[PDB]
Amino acid sequence: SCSKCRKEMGQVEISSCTVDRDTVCGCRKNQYRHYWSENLFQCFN
Repeated sequence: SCSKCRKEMGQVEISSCTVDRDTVCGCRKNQYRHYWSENLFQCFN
């Protein structure tokens, strides 16, 4: 499966899933991340 970005974490799609890379998710330029676990992060203003 390709991954989806977590809207409830405020994530946006950066790059789409290709044959050789999963979906890349991130935040907007003025935000920063908090990692709740290795994989799960949230975007804050």
